[PDB]
Amino acid sequence: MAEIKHYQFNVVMTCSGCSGAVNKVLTKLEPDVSKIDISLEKQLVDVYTTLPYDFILEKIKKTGKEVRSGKQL
Repeated sequence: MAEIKHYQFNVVMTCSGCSGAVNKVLTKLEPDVSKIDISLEKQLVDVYTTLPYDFILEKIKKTGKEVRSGKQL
């Protein structure tokens, strides 16, 4: 029933990242993830996956990049 959510987080990219690290840490659960997307402009990242929010936060945490806020859609 609960499928691919669309989470969105304000993650401090500050140049450089361009999916590196953020993508890699998700590869581990490709079969549970639809996609990620990234918008440098407003330092936003979308995470399209069925996995629980907490799990995503953990994985983002694991990159070492700051996370100012985020929500689910």
